[PDB]
Order: sequence, then C-alpha cells, then structure tokens
Amino acid sequence: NDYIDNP
Repeated sequence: NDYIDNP
C-alpha cells in the first residue's frame, strides 16, 4: 500500500 512521507 502507498504511504507518502511528509504532509
């Protein structure tokens, strides 16, 4: 699953 690193 795709986890993005920092908002």
